[PDB]
Amino acid sequence: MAGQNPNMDQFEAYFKRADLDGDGRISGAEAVGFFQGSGLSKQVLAQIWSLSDRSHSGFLDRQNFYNSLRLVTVAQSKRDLTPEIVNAALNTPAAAKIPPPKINLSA
Ligand SMILES: [Ca+2]
Repeated sequence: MAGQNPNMDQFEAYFKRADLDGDGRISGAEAVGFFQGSGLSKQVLAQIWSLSDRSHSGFLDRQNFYNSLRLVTVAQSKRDLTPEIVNAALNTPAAAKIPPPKINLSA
């Protein structure tokens, strides 16, 4: 890969958008407020956070957040973020195949 894979451009941009204060960490409020644009249910939005905030830091690192977006697209793909699905979305080759989710921002 040449680093800048099509999806990753937006994966980053979503991070850049989610990080409201721009300190480089996605705070939960920043995350949740961003994921409001995803069009997913509050349980899912909460869940994606929990699934991405694996360090339990209360902030998503760029990497955590890059995972988070994959999970979003999974729910976007009309799936349920089940243990296997979450693992599927993050911990398999297919995770790289996952596009950036529909985040209603100003587009
Ligand atoms: Ca922040």
